[PDB]
Amino acid sequence: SSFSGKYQLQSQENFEAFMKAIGLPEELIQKGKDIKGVSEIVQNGKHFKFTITAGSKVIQNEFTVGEEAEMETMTGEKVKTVVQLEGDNKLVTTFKNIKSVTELNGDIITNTMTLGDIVFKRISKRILE
Amino acid sequence: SSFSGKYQLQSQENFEAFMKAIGLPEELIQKGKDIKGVSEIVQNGKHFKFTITAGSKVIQNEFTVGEEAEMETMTGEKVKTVVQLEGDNKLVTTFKNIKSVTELNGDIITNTMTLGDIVFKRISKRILE
Ligand SMILES: CCCCCCCCCCCCCCCC(=O)O
Ligand SMILES: CCCCCCCCCCCCCCCC(=O)O
Repeated sequence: SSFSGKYQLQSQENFEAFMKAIGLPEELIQKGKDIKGVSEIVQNGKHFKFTITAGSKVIQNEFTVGEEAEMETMTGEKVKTVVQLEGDNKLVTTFKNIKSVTELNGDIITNTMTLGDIVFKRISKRILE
Repeated sequence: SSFSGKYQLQSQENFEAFMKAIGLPEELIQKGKDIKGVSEIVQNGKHFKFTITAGSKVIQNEFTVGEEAEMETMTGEKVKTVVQLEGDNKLVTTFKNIKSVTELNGDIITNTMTLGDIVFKRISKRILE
């Protein structure tokens, strides 16, 4: 129903392989690969505000689903894309050669980003406030 | 008694002036100044683990009070210093020309970092799980 919450990273797969594939320096990969931080989502209807802890970087993006928005990626590149809401619990987008799916089930968010034959998956759990 | 917990930044004063004085790139100052993230402390006796969201960076430091420690600063430089306990609820350290005081008051943490005539102050609040 609502994505709003603070989510602590529980586990992830292929962080290093994904970050190497998009061109992140090995120095940043090693610094960030073991960080299990907190991301925050605020949802207001179709409007989303994301404060994402991704490795050693914090990225803050804002978008209305269905509208073109400029979003900052891991590389610092700002891409223009459209994020769609599928059902009430799935955010779907594609930028460059990456497909990203953000799925909420109960208190668990599963983020799956596919780049070629690399599937980068993050599992995070809502902090019960 | 215990600093352990997750803390969300509530307010801060003089971020830009402090970050300019320590030489952070202007582009990182502008993107980080409005981020209100979550920092995590894990305390075991005199041993501390910090995962700090500071602007658009995540910094992870460990140390034991009273023992010389190597700590990463906001600029990425590693400094060697000793963190002291003043009372039971204040952590105090000096490095370079900066004095840092971290004070716990119930669910509120206040971090005060003095550099010459600039006082950079962060107030955060415990996330109640
Ligand atoms: C498409 C813009 C974001 C770019 C950053 C990519 C790094 C992974 C992003 C996943 C965050 C999705 C929100 C769920 C919580 C989390 O996994 O932190
Ligand atoms: C002593 C250098 C540590 C890294 C420098 C980053 C500047 C901000 C440090 C403040 C963090 C103190 C912990 C309280 C929680 C918080 O304010 O995020």
